Order: sequence, then structure tokens, then C-alpha cells
Amino acid sequence: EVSHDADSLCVVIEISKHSNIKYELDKESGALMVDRVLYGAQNYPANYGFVPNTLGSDGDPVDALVLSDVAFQAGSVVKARLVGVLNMEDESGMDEKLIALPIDKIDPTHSYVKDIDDLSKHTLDKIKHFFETYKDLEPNKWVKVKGFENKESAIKVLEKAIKAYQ
Amino acid sequence: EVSHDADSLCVVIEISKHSNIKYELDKESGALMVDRVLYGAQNYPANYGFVPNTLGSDGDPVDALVLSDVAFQAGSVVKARLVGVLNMEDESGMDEKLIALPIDKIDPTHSYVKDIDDLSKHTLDKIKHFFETYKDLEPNKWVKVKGFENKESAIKVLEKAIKAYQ
Amino acid sequence: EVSHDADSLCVVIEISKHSNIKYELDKESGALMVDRVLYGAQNYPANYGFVPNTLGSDGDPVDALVLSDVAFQAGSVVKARLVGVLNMEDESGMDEKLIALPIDKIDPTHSYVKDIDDLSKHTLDKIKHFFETYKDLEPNKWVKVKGFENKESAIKVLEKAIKAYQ
Amino acid sequence: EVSHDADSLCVVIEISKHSNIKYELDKESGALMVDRVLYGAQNYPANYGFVPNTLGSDGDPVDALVLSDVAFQAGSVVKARLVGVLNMEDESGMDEKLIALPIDKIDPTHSYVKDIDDLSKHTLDKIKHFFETYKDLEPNKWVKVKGFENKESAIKVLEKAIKAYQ
Amino acid sequence: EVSHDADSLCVVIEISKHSNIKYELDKESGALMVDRVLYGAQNYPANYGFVPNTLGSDGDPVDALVLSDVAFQAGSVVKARLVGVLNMEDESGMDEKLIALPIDKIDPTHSYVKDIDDLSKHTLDKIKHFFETYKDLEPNKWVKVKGFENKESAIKVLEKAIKAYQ
Amino acid sequence: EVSHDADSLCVVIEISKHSNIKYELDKESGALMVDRVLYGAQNYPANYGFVPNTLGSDGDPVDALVLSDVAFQAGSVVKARLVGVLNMEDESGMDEKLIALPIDKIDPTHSYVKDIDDLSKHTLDKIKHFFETYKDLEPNKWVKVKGFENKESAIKVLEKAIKAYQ
Repeated sequence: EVSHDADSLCVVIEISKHSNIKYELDKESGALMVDRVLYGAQNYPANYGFVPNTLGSDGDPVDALVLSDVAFQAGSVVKARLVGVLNMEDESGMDEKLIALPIDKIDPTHSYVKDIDDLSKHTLDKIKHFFETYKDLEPNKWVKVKGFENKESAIKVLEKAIKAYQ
Repeated sequence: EVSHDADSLCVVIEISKHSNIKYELDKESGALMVDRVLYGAQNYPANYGFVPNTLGSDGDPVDALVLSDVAFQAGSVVKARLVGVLNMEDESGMDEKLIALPIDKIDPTHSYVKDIDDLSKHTLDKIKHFFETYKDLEPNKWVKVKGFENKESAIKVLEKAIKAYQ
Repeated sequence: EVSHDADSLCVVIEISKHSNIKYELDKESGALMVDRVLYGAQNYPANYGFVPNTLGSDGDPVDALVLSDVAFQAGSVVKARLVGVLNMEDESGMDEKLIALPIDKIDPTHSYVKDIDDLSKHTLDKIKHFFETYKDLEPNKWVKVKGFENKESAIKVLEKAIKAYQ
Repeated sequence: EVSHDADSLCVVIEISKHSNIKYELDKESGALMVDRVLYGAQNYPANYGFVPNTLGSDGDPVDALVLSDVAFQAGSVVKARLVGVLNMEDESGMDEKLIALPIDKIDPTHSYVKDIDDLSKHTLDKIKHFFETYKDLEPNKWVKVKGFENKESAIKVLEKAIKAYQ
Repeated sequence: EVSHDADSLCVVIEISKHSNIKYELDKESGALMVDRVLYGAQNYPANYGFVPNTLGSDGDPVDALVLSDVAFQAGSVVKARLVGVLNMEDESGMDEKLIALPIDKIDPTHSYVKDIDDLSKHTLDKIKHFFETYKDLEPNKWVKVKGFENKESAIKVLEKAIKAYQ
Repeated sequence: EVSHDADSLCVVIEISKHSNIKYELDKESGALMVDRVLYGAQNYPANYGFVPNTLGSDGDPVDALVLSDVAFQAGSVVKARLVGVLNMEDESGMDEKLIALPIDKIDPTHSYVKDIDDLSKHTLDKIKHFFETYKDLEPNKWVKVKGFENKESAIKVLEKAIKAYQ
């Protein structure tokens, strides 16, 4: 039962916070595939996944970062709420990463975060710097981060991705 | 192949020992859902899960704690054996938590534990205190632990849950 | 070179965040003594230590919690800044726990926290609940938490402890 | 989509590197079963799994060790490449363990390893010693390791296992 | 203040439970030296250290294993109580390893263990097997474990070591 | 007893491999000070420390990276052997980082590495990229990595640092 509610959307976790291993769920066998081990001495600054039944810019489900103090197991599903979006350009084109938090029912730790600007400057910079450099060592690949936009913008991105899938 | 044998019953793990993240398996997609992150500075004193094809007091499969020195991955299934049951009352009514150990074929570490009284006083108190306080910070929720009962009592609870499902 | 500056005071770490092992530094050999392993399924919600050359209510150096996203090694020393104080009563009398953060030069993650009220409600409740229950299982011991006071109050506590030592 | 290419074969991970818990995937429910907790103070020297749609010496899919600096989650699937095979005899008969590495696209860390002899003497000895002793404490079970053979030999083992399944 | 009381003797921890890194304290600088990284895929089955101001069979302070569910930091000191001794022969001669537990004041988890026979068969076998094989891969070194003796025997070993130092 | 032998020099560890916390030993109290928590989502690619009784380019003891598969505890001392040196320029001037491995007596895992060129291209690139970016987020600070030089060059750096201290 995939929920597309901006304040309670399902996010399938593929990368656990702090891990340097990117997994990728196969949409036909449900197999969690080992996709990449970071080339650099880095670790994902947040849990990372995708929103089912959506179609993002690159033809794959729209991506979402789920910020939390804890790391969720790759393969699990967490109900989250949008607070913003991170825009970036890579060798394939534009890419968007929804910025979310688990719903308060799951973990109210950051219930005070209502919009992108409520997140600390330090956290935003860390996330931006990660995407800006995590593919440095990968040949023929690169990422140029543009910046973050608020929840209103993120909702537009989500709805556009939902409509595209339909 | 779900086994309901008291000395070798299947337990689907939803919470790994030492974790502060409670997962919950969805019975229709097999999706491991992130259900709750403990509000307090606590961690589950044992692996936690449910017995398939059973119907407990609250309408959900009967719960079981699988005591072990190691933490089993959420989503895995372990064959266990009963040694007792923990009775408690929450805001919804009575609740029972079967107390089990992996079968000796899997891990014989605590093969000497034949009944609830074989478990140390310290371990029992730690488990009781966990359930007695882990929901303190959650509004409108609470737990009043009654105490532990032996294997004979646990078997009755299991059989009643098995019959109810049938 | 022990600094007693409220915005840059030295804190000797004795307990690492997330650990259930309390160490205690011996002031004569510099030996890090294993003092206690929590009886319950809990873990320290922050790094914990004391301020050298001070004399608190119980005759020992004044205690300080150093809030951080990371865990500092027991035995290390971190320069911190005060943001508040936690008052509680135990079986021995009143006790105070200074609430601090590493100085921005060390980690600016929570540089936005200027006073106790800047900390999230969730974090404060978790800390309070920890002290309120972590000694439940210890016989003849108990803790009744009163509440938190601001940085202005914490500074008074520190200065009083510094003067007492002198 | 199971790939049987020697330089890109699918390996279903059942044991994560450094873990002392052996899981076993059930081929009918996809359930990850807890199979064994090592009796000794040991840990798997590599990620461990099997190659789907193959039939090894003991009637089960052929086993493969996936050497890596990182530990892959039990239940995930990694595309690997063969570099050798480890031959051993146990109480049931001969057994073979394919020796592999993730494909360079996933992690190029050990891209320099082209054949068994490229692996360090220390790593080979550690792996051999693990299988030679990890079942010492298990009654009625034992392992006598013969030695390692090169990639050419491993390919023969794989093809024979693939044909047997067909 | 080194205590030589059999029921409360000081043990300086040099190896943390589960670690594969053996440290060794230098008695002149207090420097914790990295001494050895296990050659095999193994990990210490208990915390390991020595009793200050004693002289064991090999001319060094008498060794002690401190059994616990938790791992103590290398370099820390824990007050323990004897429950037995493990006798073994290596390439240098006879060696004895005192078997201890933290005093109940520190952690009462295993307060029920009064003598060697109170420890589980599984734990004893795991410890014995560790010493029997952890030096297999080290050239010119080996260990032949004899067996465990009770607390009465351990006390004799300790007193003899204390007298020798004096 | 500080050894300055190129093939067995003492290295005081201040940063443990994989950690994002940089400690710094105080040369007057032996206090392990918390110096910095990385601003980015990164982790040290190796154990890091300094060689006692030496004087490097910046007036502090010469730095050394100790490559290993395991992480050594901050504050410990490991005997290492040189295999190269990493040259870089920061906002303060030129800086050199000796590249070393534990001596074979401690851990022979990488005994095959005799000179810088024996290290994998992947490991060298990861280390270089770490220093090139780990200070990106720190204001008024930066690092421009030049490249690695062999053991012969590293020895010159060490001897020059030893003479300078004398």
C-alpha cells in the first residue's frame, strides 16, 4: 500500500546512514543488489531510498534522503514527510533528491523540522559536500550540486513524478 | 513451512537485540516496515519477533522474545524453543510475550536453560524493566508488567494462539 | 592546562555516548577504572565526564554531559561550552549535571544551540528519563529528576564549584 | 536474471564478512533462516553465499566466498568474478568453495587480483585455517582442507555445477 | 592501590572482548603498545589482562581473563573475583590464565557463578578452543591446553604469583 | 624507548582508522585531547599518528599514516615500518605524511608491501582524495595534495625530522 502523501510517503531504503555500500532493489524479484562500494573514504550522510510508483528525471523512481539520527536497514520501508529537495547535475543530466524525515509516529526526534530552513547549516553543507565529492574518484562520472529548495518545491517534484508514472 | 512445535517453533525476527529500532513485517508484501524508534535511551534486551499463523490477545500473531548472546537480522527466521512467558498490561489490554531460545542445533550456548527459572535473575529483571519503561515517553501509552510464568504456561499460550488462528 | 571558562571549559570524558559502561578516572594514577555496567537495557544519551579542579555538591568534581552526535573515547578530554544544567535528587542528596557541547572549533554541528531552550524537547526528555530510570534496578539507589535550568544557572553552578575547590 | 558468467556471476550472500552467524536462504519462501551461530570464537573471513541455478557436489547450489574489504548484508546479491576455488573434505564428502571478488563496476579495490596467486599468503592461510577449525567444536562434524586451485579450475567447477542443474 | 584480594583483585585490561588486537602495557611509560593482530579469523572470547605487582610462570605479571557480556576498553582497570584457572603449555613452557568475573558491585550479571563449574560447558569449550588454535598460524609458536581448575586452585596460583613478586 | 629505525619506528596513534574524530596527544600531561570532528561525511582511511622526538615542517612531530586492515585505539603506540611519504600543501605551508605499515611481528598481513608502488592504486587514490577534501568545509583551510614518493624519500624526511629535533 504505497502512500504518496507528502506528509506520509513511503520510502524504500536502499542505503543505510553511515554505510559506504549502495544497494539497489530489483523491481521484479525484490532482490537487494549490491550496486556500489564508495571509492572514497566517505559514508552516506543519511538513509537513502526511492518512492515506489513514481518516475523521476532519469526514468527511475524519484530518490529521497531520509534524515534521522539512526540508520535504517537496507531493504526496509519507512513512512516519511517532505521538508525539501536537493538539486544537482551529473554526467547524465539533472537529478533531484527529495529531503525527508520519518513521520513523527515513527520517530519525533526532529518533529521541529517543518521546512528545509529548519535543518542546520552544518547538516545541509555536509549533505551537499557528500554529493559534490562522492563520485570524484569514479571515472567518467561527476556531480555539480546546485542547492536546496523548500518543501513547497519538493511537493511539486513529487507530484510531477507521481503523474509521470501514471 | 511454519513449525508450531513448542520445542522448535518458527519465529520471524522483527527487532534485533541491542537495537532501538522496531521493524514490523507487512503480511501481504513481505515488506519490513520501520515502525518505531525508541523515544528513550534504551535498546531491546533480546531479539524480538512473532510466530506465524497464530492469533494472540491483540489480534496479531503471538509475540516472542528470542534470548541469545547474538543479534539476529530483522527479517530473518529462527527456529526456537519455549522456556516461559512474560505477562503485561498496556493501554490496549493484556499482552503476552513468549520467552524463547534458539534451538540447540542453531546455537547451544544456553542449552542448559530448560525453564524460566534457569534464566538469571539479572536477565529477567532487565527484560521486565525494559517493557516497564520503554513506552514511558510515548504519550497515551504505558506498560504494567505482571511477571514471568514457566514453560508449561507458555505452551498453553502458544496452543491457544494456534487454535485461535485455525 | 585546565580551562574553567564557561564557553571553553575542559571536560574529562569518563563515559562514551551510547555505552552502557561507566568508567571512573582515579585522581592519583590516572587509571581509568571500570565502575559500573548498567543493570538495565539502557545506554548513556551523551558523553559524560567531569570538570577538573572543581568541587561539586557530593565532594567530587562537578559532572558534565557533553552532547554531540559522536561518541568520545573514555579517558579523552574535550573543550566544551555550557548551555544549561540538570538538577536531580538521589539517595545521597542533590546532584547537578552541567549540560554542554563541544566548542565550535572542535565540532560546530550544534553551534546554533546557545541556551538550554535551543535543545529539542525530545533530547531533553530522553536525558531526563535516562537519569530517572537508569538506577531503578540498583538496590538502595534512586534518582528523582527536578528539571533543567539555563546557561546563566549553569555558570553559577560552575563558579560555585570552582570557588569551593580553591 | 541469474548470470553464470565466470567474470560476472550472481552470488546470493548468506553470511556477512566478520559475522559469526550463518544464515541460509529458503528456496520456496525467500525466507532468510538463521542456520548456525559459530561454536567457537571465530568470524567468517569473507562474505559467503551461493550461485543460483547450480548444483554442487552436495546437492545444493555451489558455494562462493566473496572477498572484499566490506561486509555485504545477508540476503543481498552481488555480481562477482572468479579467481579460484578452495577444496576441502568434511564428514559428508568433498566440498568446493568458489573464491570470488565483486566485479570492478561494484568495487575495484582488488581489481589487481586476476588469479588465486594474486591474493596474499596471509589471506589464503586465514581462510584455510577458518574452514579447518570452525567446526572443531561441533560434534560429529569436521573439515580437512586440501588447498586452493586457480581460476581455470574454478571455472570448471562452476560449469560442471551449471550443467548438473540443467 | 592494587588489591590482591581473590574476591576483589585488580586486573589491567590489555585486550577487549571480541577484539582481534592484542595490546600490551609498558611498565615504565604506561604506554599501551599494539602487540599483535591475530593471524586467524578469530576474536578474544573474553576481556584479557594482568594482575599488577605479581610474578607469573613466565616472569611477567600473572594473566587473567575477565568474563563478561560487555567489552572493557584496553587500558582500563576492573576489580574482579576469581572463579578458576586455565592451564596450558606453549613453546616457552607452562602458562596459567586466571579465570575471573567483575565484582558484583561493577556488574552482577553473573553473580551466580561461584566456581569454574558454574560456567557453561559451551563457554569453557569456546575459551579452550581459542587458546588451542589462535596461534596455529604463527610460526614457531603453539599452545596445548590442559584444562580448567577450580577457584581453590586459582587462589593458589595467585598467592604464589604475589609471593614471587615480593 | 622511542625507536627511530625506518623499519621499526614508534608511532603514537591519535586517530583510529574509519573514525571521524581526530584526537591530539598533549605533550605534558599525556592527555588525549578531542581536537576535531570532521565537518564532512568522511572517515580516516588509515590509522594516524606521530613519531615521538622528531620535528616536522610545521614545528610538530612528523605525522605518519599506519595502513592496516584493523583500527588501532587512539592513544596506543605501534611499531611500524616506512614504505613511502605523501606530500601536500595546506594554508600553513608544506606538509608531509609518512606512509607506514605495522611491523610484520605485529601484523604480517601486508608484509608483501615493500615500497609505495606495492600499495594498490585504489588505496593511494582514496588516501589522496581524503586529504584533498576533508578540510573543504573548514573555513580558511584547504589542502592541495602533490603526490606520493617512495620509501627512500620517506627515510630522508624521517632523518631530517630526527636531526631537527636533536
